[PDB]
Amino acid sequence: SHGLFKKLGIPGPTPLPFLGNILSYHKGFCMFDMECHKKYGKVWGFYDGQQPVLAITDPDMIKTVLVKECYSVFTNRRPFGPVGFMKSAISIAEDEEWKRLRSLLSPTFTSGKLKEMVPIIAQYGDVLVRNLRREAETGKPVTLKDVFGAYSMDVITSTSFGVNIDSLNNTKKLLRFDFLDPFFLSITVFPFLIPILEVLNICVFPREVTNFLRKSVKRMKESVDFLQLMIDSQNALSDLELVAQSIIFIFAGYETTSSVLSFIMYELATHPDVQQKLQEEIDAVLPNKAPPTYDTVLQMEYLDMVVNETLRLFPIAMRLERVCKKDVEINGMFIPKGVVVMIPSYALHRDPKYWTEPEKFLPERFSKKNKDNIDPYIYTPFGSGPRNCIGMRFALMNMKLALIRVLQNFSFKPCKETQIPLKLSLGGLLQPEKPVVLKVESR
Amino acid sequence: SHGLFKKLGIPGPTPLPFLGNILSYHKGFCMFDMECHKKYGKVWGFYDGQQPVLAITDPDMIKTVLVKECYSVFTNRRPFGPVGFMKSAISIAEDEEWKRLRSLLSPTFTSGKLKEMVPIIAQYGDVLVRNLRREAETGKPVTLKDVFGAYSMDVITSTSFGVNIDSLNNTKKLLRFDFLDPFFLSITVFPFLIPILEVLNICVFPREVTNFLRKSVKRMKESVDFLQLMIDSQNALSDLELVAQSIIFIFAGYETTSSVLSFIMYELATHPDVQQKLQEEIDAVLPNKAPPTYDTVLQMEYLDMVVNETLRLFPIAMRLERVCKKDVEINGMFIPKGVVVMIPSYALHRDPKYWTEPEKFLPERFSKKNKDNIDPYIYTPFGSGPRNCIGMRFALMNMKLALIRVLQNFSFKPCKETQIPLKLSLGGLLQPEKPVVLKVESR
Ligand code: HEM
Ligand code: HEM
Ligand SMILES: CC(C)(C)OC(=O)N[C@@H](CS[C@@H](Cc1ccccc1)C(=O)NCCc1cccnc1)Cc1cccc2ccccc12
Ligand SMILES: CC(C)(C)OC(=O)N[C@@H](CS[C@@H](Cc1ccccc1)C(=O)NCCc1cccnc1)Cc1cccc2ccccc12
Repeated sequence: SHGLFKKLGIPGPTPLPFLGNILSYHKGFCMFDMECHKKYGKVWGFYDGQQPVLAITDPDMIKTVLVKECYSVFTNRRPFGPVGFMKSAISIAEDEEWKRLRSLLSPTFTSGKLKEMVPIIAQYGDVLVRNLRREAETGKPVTLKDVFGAYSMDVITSTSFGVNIDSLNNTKKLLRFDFLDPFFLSITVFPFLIPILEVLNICVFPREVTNFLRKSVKRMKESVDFLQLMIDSQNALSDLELVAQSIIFIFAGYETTSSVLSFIMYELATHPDVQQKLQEEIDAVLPNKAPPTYDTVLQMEYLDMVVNETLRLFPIAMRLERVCKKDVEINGMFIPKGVVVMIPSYALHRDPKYWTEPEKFLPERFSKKNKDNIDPYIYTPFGSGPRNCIGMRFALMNMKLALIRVLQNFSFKPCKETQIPLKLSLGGLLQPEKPVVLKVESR
Repeated sequence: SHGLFKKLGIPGPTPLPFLGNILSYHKGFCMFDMECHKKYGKVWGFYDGQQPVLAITDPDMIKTVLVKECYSVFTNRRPFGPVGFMKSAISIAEDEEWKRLRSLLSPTFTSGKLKEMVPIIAQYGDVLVRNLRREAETGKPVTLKDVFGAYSMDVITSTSFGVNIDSLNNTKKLLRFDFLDPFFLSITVFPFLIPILEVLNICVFPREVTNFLRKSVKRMKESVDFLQLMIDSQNALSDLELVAQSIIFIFAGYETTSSVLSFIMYELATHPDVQQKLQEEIDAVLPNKAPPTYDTVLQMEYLDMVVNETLRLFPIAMRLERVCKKDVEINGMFIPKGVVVMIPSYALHRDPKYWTEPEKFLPERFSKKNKDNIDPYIYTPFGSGPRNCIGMRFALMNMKLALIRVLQNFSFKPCKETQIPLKLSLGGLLQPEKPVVLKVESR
């Protein structure tokens, strides 16, 4: 089974038996994807155990898989287990059950619904300043992820449910999902062990965080919100499926929002001029520290360039994947049934044949003077096509709203302990080795 | 393999294939052991999957297995996995590695060392009264296990290490070891799945409590104690084996001490006369609320009768087991290699052919006028022989010391919510269904 890509004439590193090519993951997913993108070219294949992976970098081929041939062939992501009752979570769900859930939740983030959330997000923007002013009046390096995470948690809890929480350090036991070496190295490389753990109620999500969130949502039936949108569409949605969806939203609303914001601040400190240009624009659109509104956030263009260049340098995706569910021949390339087509997003976001000086932080790539020279199937921080990020527009809102309220009040300088250059987590997920600490100064 | 006991002419319930007799565990271990002890007699056999179990109730046969033929045949308990690095814990350890550890820790609880711990245990006895006086001056039903557990934790931490903690509710993340239905039903009945989970770092003890206790012991190398006894015998003991032993002591020092004390209080409230007779003796040996000392505790005889009758009614053991490691013929009964000889302690502690009115709490069984009519191989709350409870003498001390300090100061009456009669946990471990709540009144 380790000779499929040799058959199709698709290059790739030689796999060791059983292990495939996982030993190349010692420098992490991303360093391996960049190496092969240089070593082999536009299309190559490797193995995660006995699961062949077809990496494609052709924008047409990427558009065909993400957008064109989505509903017919490339509908599902690579399977993820054991998960227990989280099998109904939309992002894991497959085929018709996913389509049923995706439409069931698409009206959550309409521009009408997102506008309604601006007065709610406006409250916790001030709690963020106050919690910052404390660690600013005392010259004490601030761990941004702790205070950003404290902010994103309060926002996602109210925008989708109705519960608040003010720093009583729903308590954000969102402390699981620790990706790394075993026991994930075993499952991806030895896959039929997943049905074993499933029948044992063994779950990659710990029992503590689940039963804690399993009950907490029950207190959320106080007698239009996301949860208010689910019972109105239940009145056939299970009582347990509703919780699985909730857990998806709370996690992504906390981790990803606080992570990208932290990455964003590290970039603004390491480039003081960029932070000046961005602060000068926020005072131009919202003077006297004017309250940021839905229409002002979409107006700020440099803010959007700072968000996207950060997302370019730190794609919290790294890869996009779809399982090819039947034989096809996309763009003159036959692809057998079962292969996992993979888009190496991280490598694509640094390919010198698309970006000038790819490693340097330069918001000016995404200027309207230059954003024409940017292929939207090379740069897809929120994915693309029917199965792209369902929270994209809301997340770009929540991040931009907070970036405004903070930059109106403080500035950010590096510390002695600030890791420069920042080493990415050579592990699995896209994080830093050492956390991000920056000095905060009040204006 | 389900026909061994049919071969040996040893009666027992018919096993279903694969499952054996585990379906009889619906009423818990103990109800099943009492039924068979009546249904079949002095010796019977069943199956926990494909592991046959020989239950023996003959005192001679019990003495032979626990005491006589211990070192040669019945050395090890039934195997317990997956456990990870806890394989070196003395209570799991086997053959020569256990003997090495058992001698290495036997001098921990000498009468010289136990006497040294009385002035230490005397401190937290007063914190127990104060924490009781709060919930006593406010007529609020008290959960005994919470406050007893808060006490036993402070005692075991200092008597073996040197760290204290005063109710800041080592924080006693001793909240794992949840025995019950799956995934334990799978392992005991389907056993070769244990080596699977072992190679995945999967562990019946959660990673949170381990890494929390794995590090906390490192802070315990401040530059004669249990820990002080281990490095002096290390100067070949591993750095990791030392932690595994510690985890054994902290758990048993917290859970079992607080559990038996809770059971003891429920019995004293449901029998007001017994509590009067016990309080009258404590005032006779320690008047003016005299501080309890090593020699006064061993002097109190009714205190000892209240502890043992409670332990008779609630054997935190329920069963004792040893793996028969080679073919033998004990007491005219051949026993093949591999069988798990089992002593059904709970059933034996209520056999009407040894105790008069076995279900009624009656301290007067264990009076020196009657303690001759009590077979020490029927009543073994601390086991027996070389592998009996290594903490027995210290636990009987710690419990009796606390029972004195509390009964000197308060009395205990039932509540409206106090479960009467107390339903045992129909689950696995020996606990109650509903927790024990009792009214506290100051004298
Ligand atoms: C900077 C923030 C975020 C980024 C960069 C991001 C990116 C992504 C990406 C790349 C995907 C996979 C898309 C694909 O396979 O084509 C995805 C999926 C998803 N995201 Fe996000 N996301 C972000 C924030 C959020 C937020 C705030 C939510 C709130 C609910 C959210 C909910 C989801 C869901 C439910 C999916 C599942 C998509 C499906 O299979 O239908 N994301 N996201
Ligand atoms: C009421 C309190 C306790 C009771 C009823 C009790 C009872 C028992 C029993 C029945 C056994 C198995 C004996 C056998 O198989 O023959 C045992 C083993 C053990 N107990 Fe306890 N115990 C108590 C408290 C403690 C305490 C406070 C410690 C403190 C360290 C402790 C440490 C141990 C250890 C290390 C073993 C392992 C024996 C071995 O395999 O060498 N126990 N206990
Ligand atoms: C990537 C790796 C190897 C670390 O593995 C996974 O992250 N794979 C998840 C399933 S694909 C994930 C989308 C995604 C793909 C690639 C990169 C980043 C995200 C997705 O849709 N995530 C749902 C919410 C979310 C998270 C982050 C950003 N946007 C949205 C498995 C997973 C992760 C975390 C929480 C989960 C909760 C319930 C069910 C599955 C969960
Ligand atoms: C009994 C059942 C099915 C619930 O299973 C186990 O309890 N079987 C344990 C291994 S035999 C246990 C002795 C024992 C036998 C029978 C009944 C009660 C106790 C033993 O020696 N326990 C060590 C400390 C202790 C506990 C209680 C009382 N006295 C001492 C497995 C086990 C349990 C708890 C913590 C552990 C920590 C490290 C390694 C193993 C551990």
